[PDB]
Amino acid sequence: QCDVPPNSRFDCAPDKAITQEQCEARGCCYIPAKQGQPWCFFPPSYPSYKLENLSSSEMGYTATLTRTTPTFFPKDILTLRLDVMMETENRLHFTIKDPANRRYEVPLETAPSPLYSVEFSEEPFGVIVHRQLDGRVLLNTTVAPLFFADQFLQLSTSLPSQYITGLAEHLSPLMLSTSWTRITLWNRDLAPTPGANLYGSHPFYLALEDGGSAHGVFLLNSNAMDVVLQPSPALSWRSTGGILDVYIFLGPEPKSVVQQYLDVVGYPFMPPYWGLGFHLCRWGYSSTAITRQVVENMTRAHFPLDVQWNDLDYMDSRRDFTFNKDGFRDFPAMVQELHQGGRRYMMIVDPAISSSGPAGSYRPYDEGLRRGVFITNETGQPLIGKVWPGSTAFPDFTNPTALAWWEDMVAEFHDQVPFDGMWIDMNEPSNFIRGSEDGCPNNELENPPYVPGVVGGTLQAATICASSHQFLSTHYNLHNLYGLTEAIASHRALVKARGTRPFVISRSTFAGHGRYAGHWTGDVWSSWEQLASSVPEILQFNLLGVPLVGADVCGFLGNTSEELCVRWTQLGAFYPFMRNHNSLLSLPQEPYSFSEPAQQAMRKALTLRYALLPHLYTLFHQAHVAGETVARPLFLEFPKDSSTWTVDHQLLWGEALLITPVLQAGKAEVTGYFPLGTWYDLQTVPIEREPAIHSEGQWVTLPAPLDTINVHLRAGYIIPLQGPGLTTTESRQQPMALAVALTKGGEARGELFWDDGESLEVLERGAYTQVIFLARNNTIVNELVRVTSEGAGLQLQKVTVLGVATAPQQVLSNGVPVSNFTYSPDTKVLDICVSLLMGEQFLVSWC
Ligand SMILES: *[C@@H]1O[C@H](CO)[C@@H](O[C@@H]2O[C@H](CO)[C@@H](O[C@@H]3O[C@H](CO)[C@@H](O)[C@H](O)[C@@H]3O)[C@H](O)[C@H]2NC(C)=O)[C@H](O)[C@H]1NC(C)=O
Ligand SMILES: *[C@@H]1O[C@H](CO[C@@H]2O[C@@H](C)[C@@H](O)[C@@H](O)[C@@H]2O)[C@@H](O[C@@H]2O[C@H](CO)[C@@H](O)[C@H](O)[C@H]2NC(C)=O)[C@H](O)[C@H]1NC(C)=O
Ligand SMILES: *[C@@H]1O[C@H](CO)[C@@H](O[C@@H]2O[C@H](CO)[C@@H](O)[C@H](O)[C@H]2NC(C)=O)[C@H](O)[C@H]1NC(C)=O
Ligand SMILES: *[C@@H]1O[C@H](CO[C@@H]2O[C@@H](C)[C@@H](O)[C@@H](O)[C@@H]2O)[C@@H](O)[C@H](O)[C@H]1NC(C)=O
Ligand SMILES: *[C@H]1[C@H](O)[C@@H](O)[C@H](O)[C@@H](CO)[C@@H]1NS(=O)(=O)O
Ligand SMILES: *[C@@H]1O[C@H](CO)[C@@H](O)[C@H](O)[C@H]1NC(C)=O
Ligand SMILES: [Cl-]
Ligand SMILES: [Cl-]
Ligand SMILES: [Cl-]
Ligand SMILES: [Cl-]
Ligand SMILES: [Cl-]
Ligand SMILES: [Cl-]
Ligand SMILES: [Cl-]
Ligand SMILES: [Cl-]
Ligand SMILES: [Cl-]
Repeated sequence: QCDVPPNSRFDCAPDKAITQEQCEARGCCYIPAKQGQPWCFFPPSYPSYKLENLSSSEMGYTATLTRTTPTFFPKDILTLRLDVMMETENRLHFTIKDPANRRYEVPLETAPSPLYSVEFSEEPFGVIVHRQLDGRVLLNTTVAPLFFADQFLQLSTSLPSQYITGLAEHLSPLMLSTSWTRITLWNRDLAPTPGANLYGSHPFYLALEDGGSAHGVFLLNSNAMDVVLQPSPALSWRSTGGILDVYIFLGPEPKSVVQQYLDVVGYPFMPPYWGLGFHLCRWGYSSTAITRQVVENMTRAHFPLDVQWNDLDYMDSRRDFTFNKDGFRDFPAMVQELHQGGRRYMMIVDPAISSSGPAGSYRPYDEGLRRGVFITNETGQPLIGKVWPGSTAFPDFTNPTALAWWEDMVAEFHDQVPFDGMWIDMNEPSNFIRGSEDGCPNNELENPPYVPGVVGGTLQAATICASSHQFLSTHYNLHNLYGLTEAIASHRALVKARGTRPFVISRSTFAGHGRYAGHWTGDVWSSWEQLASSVPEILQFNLLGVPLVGADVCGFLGNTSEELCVRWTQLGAFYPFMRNHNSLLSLPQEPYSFSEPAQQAMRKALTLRYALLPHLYTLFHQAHVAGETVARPLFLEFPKDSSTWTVDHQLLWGEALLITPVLQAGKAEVTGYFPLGTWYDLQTVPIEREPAIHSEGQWVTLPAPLDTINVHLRAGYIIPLQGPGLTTTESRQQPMALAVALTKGGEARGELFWDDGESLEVLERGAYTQVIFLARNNTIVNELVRVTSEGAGLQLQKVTVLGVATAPQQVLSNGVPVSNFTYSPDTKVLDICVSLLMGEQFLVSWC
């Protein structure tokens, strides 16, 4: 009974240090590891639940689960109900609940055969899910006992391979280590560092299968949890409350798994076009005069800038919905002037509301108190913590009245200063003291029987009391949703205040965040290590349906170097959300603050991003309508090439653009993986060294001097480009161009989505233009999917064709010789001047 292979041992003492005698007294096996692997582990006979009265419904199945021997945790729920729902051909859903008591549940909005088959083990109870096509076991919960106690849930499964991604937010490779890794989900204000619970929690994984198929698993549970990965390979979910609410997504393609997951949690929100421009912020722009000089200095040096930001500097004594009458006396005028120049404005908003001001002197607190918007303690008074303004209360964003109060505070402040979005920081929620000014009571929520591996060893560390009261439940159950609930409140407040698409960037997140807001990776150091770590983290958030993500360009903490800032701006120009942000005590890192050569390299990176904005916007449209990723790992695009599975220091934009950054000091080259096919050097496309890599699926060393980032265009793709501007207000008025990357057979395809860039309900109202581009047999045509006033007058003035083997003797536009074209025999590039409209059918041809 104790003969269990080391890698297959499941921990029977996850709760405490245990002796051999105590371990054997639990009915467990004690075998020291020979050098982590648990010494105390479950025999195959350890008591679990027994399946009884399995029954069939039109939805799927129902059963009773009965435990007859208690576990070592208090308050086992001895009788459970199993519900299995065969929802779609690619989505299986099952729940395990207490049929005698409603338990906390996360609030969530709602040949012919399924891709899965399901069977059950009777005793010990397990759910077994096969992929029907090849018989592969994806889920098998029989591998370890089911635990279901009031404050401890444990469900385990075999994994189909050593390759698993997800379970944000942690500083990790994209593929998680299965070598006895404990991953803790408990939203926490901590500067990103490995092995720590960070700002967000996403209880979703995507698991690769030999051959390139994949499945995903979502545990819809917002409690503090540990996820334990072991090398058998296997996974254990360990949650401190709620229920087991499990979704399995059958793929089979990794991109399909992500789309199926986003079908449940929500497709990403469509950002405004201006949100894809460059953002510039620091902590320390201490006046409107200084903030105006940033825009002036960027403009003078020809650096594009769409959005100027301020941190805490604008506030009166670090209070929300105020501005100081010293440095920021003319704040409204500053923001109005930004709008006059075609730029937008963003500023920080914290959740905590100053509670110490004289009564009647600070409306956000006074009105919050009147309407009962705050998280309360045992006696029903507001829980008071300590943040930037001093003593503060914390809004309860599960309370419908708090949502109305937040809408009013945002709308009233927007009447004073017309800001264009909200930067919501510290929404873990972050507390500078432990729990509250009055400490926390001694109860089972504050001191639970199982404490997951959180930094500081307590649920109260850097946050508010776990037993504090919210409208829907205790903070214990709702903590991991706090940031998400603020993002939802802020999204609605901005819609009501401005009547156009909201732009919310949030530190703390939960599963489904991307439906409402974007994210930045928080207080990263200005280091080569953190530049390199940003690529896996940006890819991970794209898999989790938060495509609007980035890191602080040049890093937040510490002082950047000029070389690091060049490399970080080059890579950061490919973050879907691109902001340079800087800490209070740091040396300046605005693009105009560097040497002339560094400025040139940073200007080129920004110029290329701005040229690509129509393409990036189209990629966001595909995320919003079809649950696609914007920035994606090579394995999402080439899953059948197992060499891609561990690549996380390269990224794709969509299907076609491969970015291979330098991520180390002193390098003038980079080695990157090129999947099978032809990859054209984007340097061969004119914008205002081998021309093509012919890959069999291999590593290629590329020249990468300080002024260069490697970007390659996949053969068979067409990308729309637009002319330059210092803002998207300017760039959106410029003529467009196509980059047409031909296959060997002369084929290529691409698309453009265009709307007014900011209106609500565009797709519902049909207020957009959608065009497909097709290259075939020495011709390029457009196919008009939808043409409306928004996009009709888009000018196409240049067509660049890559992979043209022989110089043409004639180039025609709608049957007439073009005014001008150039062919380069060295690079095989045909560059064509044209006078066309995206919204009217054209035919360009050469021979
Ligand atoms: C629930 O939260 C409320 C605040 O909303 C807590 O009120 C605080 O209660 C403490 C006493 O337990 C007060 O401290 C006292 O202040 C007076 C004078 O200011 C001083 O003479 C006493 O020796 C003592 O320090 C504190 O003022 C009060 N805070 C506020 C904002 O009024 C209450 O304790 C919380 N309940 C629990 C069980 O945590
Ligand atoms: C498993 O189910 C049996 C039978 O329950 C009955 O049939 C079901 C379809 C449903 O309609 C129930 O309401 C019925 O009671 C349970 O055994 C019965 O237990 C009751 C109450 O203890 C007893 O009065 C009956 O005589 C039993 N019937 C038989 C045929 O044995 C049984 O308890 C269920 N098991 C578990 C673990 O819940
Ligand atoms: C699901 O996992 C369970 C438990 O690991 C597997 O069942 C064991 O299989 C071993 C090896 O064949 C047997 O000797 C044991 O008797 C089984 N244990 C139990 C509790 O039945 C099971 O094979 C897995 N199922 C599938 C389809 O892979
Ligand atoms: C960041 O740099 C701060 C200022 O450093 C001083 O000024 C610049 C221009 C350099 O010449 C430097 O050598 C000077 O010492 C420091 O006060 C601060 O400690 C630095 N932070 C870190 C984390 O190194
Ligand atoms: C929040 C955020 O992480 C950071 O970018 C911001 O500049 C500061 C100041 O507002 C905040 N840091 S924190 O207060 O320490 O959480
Ligand atoms: C703007 O540049 C001027 C002139 O170089 C410089 O003195 C000033 O400090 C800069 N201001 C900011 C905010 O960068
Ligand atoms: Cl034993
Ligand atoms: Cl014990
Ligand atoms: Cl791995
Ligand atoms: Cl008012
Ligand atoms: Cl309620
Ligand atoms: Cl509850
Ligand atoms: Cl390899
Ligand atoms: Cl290698
Ligand atoms: Cl025309």
